[PDB]
Amino acid sequence: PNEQQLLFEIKLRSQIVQASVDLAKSRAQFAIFRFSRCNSQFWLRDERGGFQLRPDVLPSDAINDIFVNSELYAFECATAIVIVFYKAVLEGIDVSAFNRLFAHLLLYDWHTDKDLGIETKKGEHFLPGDCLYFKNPDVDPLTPQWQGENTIYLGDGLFYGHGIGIETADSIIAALNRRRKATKSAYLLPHITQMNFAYLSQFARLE
Repeated sequence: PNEQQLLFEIKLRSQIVQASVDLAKSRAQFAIFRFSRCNSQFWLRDERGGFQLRPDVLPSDAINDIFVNSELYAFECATAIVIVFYKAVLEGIDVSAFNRLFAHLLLYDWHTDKDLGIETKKGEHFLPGDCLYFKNPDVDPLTPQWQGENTIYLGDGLFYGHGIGIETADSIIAALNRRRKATKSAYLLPHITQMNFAYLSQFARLE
């Protein structure tokens, strides 16, 4: 690990937590993909309910708009993860690189993203800014919205979950454990999902 990339990474984690707090206190709503909503000034809803960047707008304006016109947006908690990641990257890298690199951004979930190098690894030593998944294996088939919750760890034992809020792991596991059948409790997957800091560090703003 390079010194510049070591420092870029911890600074970006701070911007991920800030972006989570901003989105948590925004007016953006929870919706499933089937009923997702976005501001048509910037985004086109695609066949699957993802948000497709319009060809005649800047990526930086469109991402920022999710926080400015948050009232106009409704999305899944998996989509919230990618939104917070891009917002944090927007604050940490040169905007001209942002608008070049992410020029035809399509927001669905972290699995469909390409531009950020998002990968999941086995591990329990997560840090603020990491994406953690709480699985609810005995979910109520009535409401499949509660198979689980994608969250961002914020520090201080606090997690951001879109549609839930800023809660401890206990409340998250609790709130899930009723929308169930059951035997098994909702639990924290021993996985860590995170962007590729070293790759992104080459576009850092100079301070």
